[PDB]
Amino acid sequence: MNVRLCYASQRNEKNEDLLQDLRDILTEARDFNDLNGICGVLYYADNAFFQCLEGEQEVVERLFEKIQKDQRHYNIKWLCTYSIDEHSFQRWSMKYVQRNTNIETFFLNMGENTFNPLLLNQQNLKFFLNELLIAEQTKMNTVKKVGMVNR
Ligand SMILES: Cc1cc2nc3c(=O)[nH]c(=O)nc-3n(C[C@H](O)[C@H](O)[C@H](O)COP(=O)(O)O)c2cc1C
Repeated sequence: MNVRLCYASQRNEKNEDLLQDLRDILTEARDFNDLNGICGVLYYADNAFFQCLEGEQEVVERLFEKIQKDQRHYNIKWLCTYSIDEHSFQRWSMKYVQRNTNIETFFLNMGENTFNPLLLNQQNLKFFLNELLIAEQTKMNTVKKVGMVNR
């Protein structure tokens, strides 16, 4: 049973070094996800995250349980889990997308004046996931593998 799981979270503003945290998150995500057959997308803007995970239900659920404990974010808002009809984010172990004009236009047109994904509801994910799929990935210059960031 392949599923898609989506959540939004607040970035832990206590962590001053955002750039190192984002590079560390993507290094860890891409290595673990590639090994465990998970793909998806991570959006960051306005001190908040949106993530979608795709893959085998048990692995996705165990990964989400781990992410919920991560020091780097808090106030996790679980949006949905559902059986996948197509593997939309197959191309990325973990795609990274930041604020772009299409996403800013989406938020403003529905009456939000911030781009914080905690403001999204499940119906918005129709348009928002499509925007994350078509967005140019944001390049972040991450070390080649997770072993390089520890010991
Ligand atoms: C916003 C956010 C997204 C994350 N996404 C992933 C992910 O997709 N895959 C992954 O393995 N870890 C992800 N992590 C990292 C995990 O929370 C955790 O640091 C990593 O799995 C290492 O766990 P360990 O302490 O058991 O080695 C994410 C963390 C944050 C804050």
